[PDB]
Amino acid sequence: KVFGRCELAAAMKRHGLDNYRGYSLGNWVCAAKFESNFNTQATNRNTDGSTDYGILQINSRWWCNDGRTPGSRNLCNIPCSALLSSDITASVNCAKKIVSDGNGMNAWVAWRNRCKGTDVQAWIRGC
Ligand SMILES: [Cl-]
Ligand SMILES: [Cl-]
Ligand SMILES: [Cl-]
Ligand SMILES: [Pt+2]
Ligand SMILES: [Pt+2]
Ligand SMILES: [Pt+2]
Ligand SMILES: [Pt+2]
Repeated sequence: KVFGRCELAAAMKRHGLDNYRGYSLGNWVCAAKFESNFNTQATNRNTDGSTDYGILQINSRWWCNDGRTPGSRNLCNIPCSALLSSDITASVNCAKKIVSDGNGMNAWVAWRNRCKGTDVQAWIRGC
């Protein structure tokens, strides 16, 4: 599924991301835009043996288990394929875990580089 920004915003809001750990909804929508272009099926297979999965490009070393990544921690306790679902619940739940495990949103390189310090509210404006 490729979400619209407003539809994603509403779905993220239903799962409690607005203001989750002090990060406004627009931050999360902006992170998704630049990580995956709102595509739930996005994958980026890295040279280090890991792969980034789904709408938030969550990595298989620390966060989800794809079975094939060295050093797997599976801190989200999920198979990475769950992060490729049409519904975003598993991605959102793991994103919240990533923050809960001592990370800011700077854990997402696209967030740091493309959303941090910007007008993130543009991404929910008009929704
Ligand atoms: Cl959730
Ligand atoms: Cl929930
Ligand atoms: Cl693995
Ligand atoms: Pt939902
Ligand atoms: Pt929901
Ligand atoms: Pt939820
Ligand atoms: Pt739900």
